[PDB]
Amino acid sequence: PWEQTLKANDLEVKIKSVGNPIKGDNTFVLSPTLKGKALEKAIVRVQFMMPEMPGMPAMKEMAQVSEKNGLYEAKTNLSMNGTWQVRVDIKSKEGEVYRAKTSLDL
Amino acid sequence: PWEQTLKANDLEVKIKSVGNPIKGDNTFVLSPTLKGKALEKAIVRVQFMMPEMPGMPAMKEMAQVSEKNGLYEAKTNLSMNGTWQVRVDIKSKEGEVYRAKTSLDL
Ligand SMILES: [Ag+]
Ligand SMILES: [Ag+]
Ligand SMILES: [Ag+]
Ligand SMILES: [Ag+]
Repeated sequence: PWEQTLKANDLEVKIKSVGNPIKGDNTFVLSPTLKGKALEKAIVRVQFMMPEMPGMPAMKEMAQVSEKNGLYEAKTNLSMNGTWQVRVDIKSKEGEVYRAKTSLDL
Repeated sequence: PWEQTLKANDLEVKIKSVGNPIKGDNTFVLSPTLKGKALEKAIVRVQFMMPEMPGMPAMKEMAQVSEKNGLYEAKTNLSMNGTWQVRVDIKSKEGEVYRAKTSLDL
């Protein structure tokens, strides 16, 4: 499974796919920590997008995110194969705002 | 099968894959035309590239191109799934220079 550890300001975000990422339905699990302490009850948003490029207009998919057993589960539908940019936006319970970026090849 | 029609000044460039494009060996047929007239004896170059990504170093592949009476066969090996930038460069026998860009999501 696809897995990466991202840095978002002072925050560490581990992201892992449930299975191999493919065109269609996808599930990802996110584990955000701040100085080693897991971020609980946070607002987590995950956006997948392919930027505007020669021959292809920009497209964006917003994941449905839910918190389960201390982890954040992001479900989305990726309508086509190709390279997808991943943007993670987190707002902690205290109001702190963090952002991390990466990309994956489908 | 992948199929696209691009516009380069007065020239139209049709590109079509032989079969469904998949990771590995791929063949494309290019048909450049000027007002319906096939462009024969032209110098045709086709480049496939993936830019630098997290977890992936940049790669560029130049196709091997051959001509058959105005149709140009471009053979290449695309080693990974993901978005490939496609750049077509044509120099006609009469001296015109054209460039068209597109992308292929594998
Ligand atoms: Ag797309
Ligand atoms: Ag694209
Ligand atoms: Ag690549
Ligand atoms: Ag890549």
